[PDB]
Amino acid sequence: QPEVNIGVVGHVDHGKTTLVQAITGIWTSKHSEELKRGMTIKLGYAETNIGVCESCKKPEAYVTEPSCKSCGSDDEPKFLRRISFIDAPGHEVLMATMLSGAALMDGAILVVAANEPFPQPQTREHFVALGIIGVKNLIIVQNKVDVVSKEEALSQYRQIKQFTKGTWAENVPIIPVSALHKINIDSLIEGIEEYIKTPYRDLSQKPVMLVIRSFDVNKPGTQFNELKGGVIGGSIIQGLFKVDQEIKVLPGLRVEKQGKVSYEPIFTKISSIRFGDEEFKEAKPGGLVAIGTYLDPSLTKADNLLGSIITLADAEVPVLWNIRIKYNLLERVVGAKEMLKVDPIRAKETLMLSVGSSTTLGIVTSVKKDEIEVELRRPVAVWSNNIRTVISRQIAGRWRMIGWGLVEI
RNA sequence: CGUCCCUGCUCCUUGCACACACCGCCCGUCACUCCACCCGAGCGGAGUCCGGGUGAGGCCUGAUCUCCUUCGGGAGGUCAGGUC
Ligand SMILES: Nc1nc2c(ncn2[C@@H]2O[C@H](COP(=O)(O)OP(=O)(O)NP(=O)(O)O)[C@@H](O)[C@H]2O)c(=O)[nH]1
Ligand SMILES: [Mg+2]
Repeated sequence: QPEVNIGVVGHVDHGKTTLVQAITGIWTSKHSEELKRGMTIKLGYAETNIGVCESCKKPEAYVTEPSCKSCGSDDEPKFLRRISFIDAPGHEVLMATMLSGAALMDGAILVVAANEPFPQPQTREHFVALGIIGVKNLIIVQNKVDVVSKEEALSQYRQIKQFTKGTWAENVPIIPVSALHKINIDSLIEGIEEYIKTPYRDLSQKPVMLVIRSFDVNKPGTQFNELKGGVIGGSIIQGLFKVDQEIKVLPGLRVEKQGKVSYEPIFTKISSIRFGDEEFKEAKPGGLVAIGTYLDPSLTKADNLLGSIITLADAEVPVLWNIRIKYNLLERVVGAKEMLKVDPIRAKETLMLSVGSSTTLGIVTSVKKDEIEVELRRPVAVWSNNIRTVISRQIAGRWRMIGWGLVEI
């Protein structure tokens, strides 16, 4: 399995996906046909091996396969770890899925375009979302250096070295790439091998995991007799799951009784485990996993339990409707082309509460200095007291990050 | 032939929220104004209740130093314990 989850953030079309192509060799598909004409839309996914050419010279020593005869000589590169990416989209309004994604990440790579005016609306928006959430392991990258002057990718490296200054990003190193022709990527591999280090996760902890996809393996027309189970798609964060463990999802499906609303936990067994294209018997944090189940795929078709969280069956997790956020605000709206000042929060207003991987909306009942209580629509399964959350508003038709904080229970 | 349909008109009735007499009256939406008004994210100030803390003076218990005293007592310093 992959050891660690790395984001690829940045502005729209700056080539976040193309840089996941040049490292993994895997494309996100670019799909929905509408993504095949737009660009990446659902969260991409791709894995690879990072060895190291011990018997040669760095950074070109940093391989992708067990093959060192590429650089210096043969001595089959000692394998260091296997990894996995999560490619967020770059378009301004697909803010609500990149946040969602960011509940799973152990580190990131900021893909700035060398041929556009540096602080681009989303490049920043993402960055401060990073600084907010706690993803303190960043590596900036200057992407399209194959279509610019040799003066131009330096003068921008000024602009990056000056923005990256008053912000927390000390020596966050800026490795210029060319995701297109896969030149100077092995030096990006040396960055990610040094700076984005493999954290320790205590396995004895309560099994908890997030979900960001889930799919009907059933092709148009698999017969009933070999109807494989439904498939939940997401990343473990704390613990390790095993093949043939009893499980529950939360908040889980809601019933209908004449206009009423009522969510409830669903139970099932782990039918199968798989990482990449290879099936496993256990699963551990870092990486996005997938869990074959025995529940009706109608329940997990398009991506129905998106935002849900998986835990042990017979575990202790509150399914809140109403919640106490301790919070703070950005002084600006780093997101809009325009930097208009974030107003102070008004009661009886609509806001988009990102908690974990779930992207709920909710209404504000109380407003203190830094303690607000939010009634919701679709519940939230609050697995701990250390639930980072992110707070957006509708400024002008398109949803915008404005404050953050922690969930209190 | 006659009067059905066009049209005008007389007579009788029927209903009207119409009388500038149906080219009448008038209702809601949304658009935007007029006059007075209610809540309210919040800030400043007060009142009260509860639990405790302090608490000056007076009274009682005890003293030391007195001063005075007609030896019955008064005043008083100061200090320990209890009370209003
Ligand atoms: N010349 C040049 N072109 C590039 C480079 N990287 C990507 N491209 C091109 O730019 C286009 C957009 O790439 P893409 O990876 O979708 O950008 P993105 O930011 O990941 N899109 P999304 O917002 O969906 O994640 C592609 O058609 C690709 O061919 C580069 O380094 N040099
Ligand atoms: Mg992309």
